[PDB]
Order: sequence, then C-alpha cells, then structure tokens
Amino acid sequence: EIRVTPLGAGQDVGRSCILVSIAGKNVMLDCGMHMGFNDDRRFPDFSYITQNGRLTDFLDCVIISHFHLDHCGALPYFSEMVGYDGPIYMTHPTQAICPILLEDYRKIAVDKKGEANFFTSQMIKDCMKKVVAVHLHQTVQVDDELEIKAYYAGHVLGAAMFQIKVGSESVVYTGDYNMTPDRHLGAAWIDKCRPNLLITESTYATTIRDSKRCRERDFLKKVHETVERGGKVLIPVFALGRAQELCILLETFWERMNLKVPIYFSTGLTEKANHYYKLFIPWTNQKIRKTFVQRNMFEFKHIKAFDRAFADNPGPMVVFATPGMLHAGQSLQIFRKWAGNEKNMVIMPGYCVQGTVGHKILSGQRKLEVLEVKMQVEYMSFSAHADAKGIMQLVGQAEPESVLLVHGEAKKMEFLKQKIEQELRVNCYMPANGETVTLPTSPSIPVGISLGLLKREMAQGLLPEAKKPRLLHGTLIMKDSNFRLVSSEQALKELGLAEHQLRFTCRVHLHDTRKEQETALRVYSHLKSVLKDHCVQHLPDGSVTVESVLLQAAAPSEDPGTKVLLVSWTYQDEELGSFLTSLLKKGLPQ
RNA sequence: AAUAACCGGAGAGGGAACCCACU
Ligand SMILES: [Zn+2]
Ligand SMILES: [Zn+2]
Repeated sequence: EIRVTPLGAGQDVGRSCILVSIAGKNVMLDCGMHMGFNDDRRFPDFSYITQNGRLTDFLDCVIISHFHLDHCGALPYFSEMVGYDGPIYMTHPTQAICPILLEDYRKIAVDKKGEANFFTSQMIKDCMKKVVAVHLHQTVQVDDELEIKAYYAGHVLGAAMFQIKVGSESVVYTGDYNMTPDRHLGAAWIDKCRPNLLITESTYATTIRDSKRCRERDFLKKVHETVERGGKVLIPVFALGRAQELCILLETFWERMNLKVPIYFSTGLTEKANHYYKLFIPWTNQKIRKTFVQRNMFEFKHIKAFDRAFADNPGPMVVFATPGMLHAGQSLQIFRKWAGNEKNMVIMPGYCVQGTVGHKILSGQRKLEVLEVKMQVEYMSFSAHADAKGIMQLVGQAEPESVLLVHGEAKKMEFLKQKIEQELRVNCYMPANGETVTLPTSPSIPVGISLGLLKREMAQGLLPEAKKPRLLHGTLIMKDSNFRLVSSEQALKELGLAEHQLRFTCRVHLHDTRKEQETALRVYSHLKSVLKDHCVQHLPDGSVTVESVLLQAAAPSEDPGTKVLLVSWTYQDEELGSFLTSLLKKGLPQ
C-alpha cells in the first residue's frame, strides 16, 4: 500500500516536503523553507520521519524538483545539522542554480535575522558535494528495485516532474510545473504512465489563465507608449525566472522595432543568471535551441548591466530591478527616486505579499509607507504556474487513478477536488500538513511461462472459436525465487513423476434379438449417426473407435438375451465416454 | 518566492660616527 505524509504545503504553500512510503521504501520529495515564520517552524518537521535517530536508517533518497527556495532551501539544514549522507537527486541545472540562491538566502538571514543555528557556507559546500545528477528521462537506479525518472516541467529552467516507480506501483510527483509554453521554456510533457498516485500543485487551480500571447501583447503596447511619452520604465521582478523571460521578450521586440533607447538590467544576479542560462541551452525549448546555431539568444546586444548613478539620467529609459517583492527594494530605491513624477510607469507582474510594502503599492492609496506615490502602476500577471485547465489536461494525459493536491490554498483545493471528482471519476484527497493518507495497491506478482504452450493457446484463440472458455490451464512451479507456469506434460517431464493413466471400461448390456456379430457394426453406425462431427471409425478387427473411446463386442455371455459391449475410455475423454455409455444404455436401434 | 555586503579598503620606519667628492 501507499502512505503519503506531507510535512508541508498541506493545503498551504511554502516549505514543500512530501514523504512517500511505497512497497516498504521511504523517499523524501523536496525539502525547502518558506518565509514568514522566523521561528524554526519554517523548516519541515523531522520528529516524524525519524524522531531523534539517524535519518539514513529510515530514509532512502531525497528528490529535489527545482531550485526555487520554497523547495531547495532546506538542503543544507536537512543534510548537515540533522545529518544525512544518502543520495540527493536533482537535475544539472538545479544543482548549478540552487547553490547561489542558498548562499544569498544565507547572507540575507545573517543580515536580517541572524539566527545562531543557521547553515554556513562551508556546510552548503559540503551538502552540495553529496548530490547526484539526473538528465531528462534518465532512469536512475537508487537501489536494486527503486528507480527514479525525470521529465521536462518548465516551471523554471531545469524544473522536472518525477516518476518514482517500484515494480508495478508508481507515483508521479509534479511539484511546480507549467503547461502553457513560455517565451523561453517549453511546456511540461509526460508519457501515459498510468500511475496509481499523482501529487500535483494547485497554486492557480481556481484561475483559468487567459491567452498569454494577448497578455504580453498588452504589456508590449504599454511599454511602447511609455517609452514614447518620454517617461521611464521600472520593472520589479526577482532576478531568477520571470526576469529572463521579460528580457527575451523585450529584446526580440526591441531588435525588431529597431528602437535605440538603452535598457538596463539590475546587477548582482545578472553575472550568474545569464551565464547559467547561456551554458544550459539544452533545456530552453525549440525556438532557442534551434536559433542557437547562428547566434546565442542569451548574449544580449542591447541589454547592459545597470548602474545606480544612471537613476537621474534624463530621457525615456527601461530598467529591470530587484526584488519582485519590494520588501528591501533596490528597485524601491528608484521607485522612491521617481515616485513624484506621473510620467513614469511601473509594472508588477506577480502577486505581492499581503501586509507589506508590496500590498501597500498594490492598493491604490497615494500614502504608501509616509510618502505619496504618484506614478502609474499596472498589476500584470506573468506567473509561470499551472492554470486549472492545465492541471485538468495534465491529469487527463497521465491518466492516473488517484490524485493528491499540495502547494496551494484550502478553499481552492476544495473547488479543484470537487471539479475533478465530478469530471474524471478519480479519487482525490487534501492532506493537511502532518496528516498521513493510505491507499491500497494492486501488487500483481509476475511469473514465467514456457513459450510453446502460449504459442499454441494463442493459435487456438486465433481460430474462430473465441468467446467459448478455452480454460488456459497448466501448473505453477514455485521455487520461492522464479515462479514458472508450465504445461501438464512439461511439468511431468521436469519433475520426473510417472504419467498415471486412468482407464474405465463399462459393460453396456444390450437386450435385443440382433446377432452378436452385427452388434459392433450396429454400434458403429449408430454412433456415427448420433455423434455428429466426431471421429467414428470401424476398425478392421470389428471394434469401433469414437475419438479415444474403444467399443468392443465382448465374448458371448451366459445370458442369450444380453450382449456385452466393453466401452473403454481414458479419464481425459471420460466426458465422451460417459456420454457414449448413457446413449448406449438406451439401446441400439432395432 | 529573496536583494547593490570598499566595487584599484595605500603609508612608508632606524640612527650614529667617519672618510670621500661637488659650490
Ligand atoms: Zn516553485
Ligand atoms: Zn513553489
């Protein structure tokens, strides 16, 4: 049976972490933190996986979906202080990207919280030394029986679904993923695996994201008119993910329109983001991975590293900035610099954290902290998550038998569950963090078989006698190692046992005046006339043969009015033998 | 679902005597 325990993201978001007990094996999918809980409660609990012992004893392998903090932030914490030496699996881009983000988060924690018990740079290096890489569709054998497979997801560069398969049981964990192709990442694609269980997100289960092409059309019209009006453009987006997508879109449109106004990209994370997005072309969808032959889209002709002192520079400008949340806001610096002007635009392409400067700007009040904002804000949505139609399509394609939702809100969880149960007639759940859910398996045991038996049985099935039970028979030799199904005669020869033969000879008593000499001929004629399509023959010695039943006119008995007919048959044809005896009990025609 | 950490972050260490040579 399958046991699923979400240590986080249970009808919630952040610090995603799932535990799967399958066929007696424990696998930990994803282990990250989440902001907002300055206490240790941000990290996933570990008192349930192993309580207070050694983790490797109970756990089998750790799986990381993608490099977003809320998924890859707990690796140093989970694997260094708590203690873990087991295999950690994660795609090459994830392995290359997560270390930088982890170091940045470590520095941010030092600078803001300064938690005493916090992983250190040396410890991150030690943790990442213990990683193992996985390419697309590469089945990696964690052990002799457990294997993991990856898939292209596209939530960010290198994001991947995972199919954890053992024997016949299999569980597909999607984590964060997108089904709408972006401008640099292809849509997630999967086989028709038909898993028993499917873990998926619901971050946008209640929002049918509209036509992305038209959304970006509107975005580009706004930026064009903004540059025309002479104002400046500030685009806050966190340095990874959406930043590069915006950069590609603007760069291509920009080269096409041949516009010359210089555009700047926030420094700091550029030197690493661009380098990785440049060295990892073989993940970035068809358009880029083809166009790569001539030029390399990530070597930008018109995007240059930003400079702080350019903030005062006149003339219309376009500048990306960090972070998308504005909590600290190097972007917020320029925002405060230009807040007075009404000519400039600003775009917020994502959801802001409620109760922060993000929400204060989200709301339209001028007084946002007491300083008044005057420039114009546009609340765009360029999220790379899964829309309700995306989830429904993905589940339909995978054709699973049970679903399980995490990474979202409880009410949307409920709406999505109701809709999916009504639609696909599939079991669903809603585990709250720390709640274990059990599901029954179908562990069908495999078996060997001899080729010839199957060959002739299939030939018989091919013959137009189907729909009549042919009763596939034989016997199963068991060694406790290699169960092999064999035919009766093959088993007989293999085991050396004697082929016991069971013979029944019935004395039919015929009471009629017909001569004994013609009795056998009468029997032959009557059987040939009655048993249609039966092999009825008259042997030269006066006996009769019906299939394998031999009818012999015995020697004359002491009763003149009674004639003895020995009907001898084997057990296999005993059905026809008994039928012949019953027919003959009625007596021969006279 | 995380953000510019000075980014040419530069002061220097004997001295005391003797002889030579330039005006
Ligand atoms: Zn994510
Ligand atoms: Zn996430």
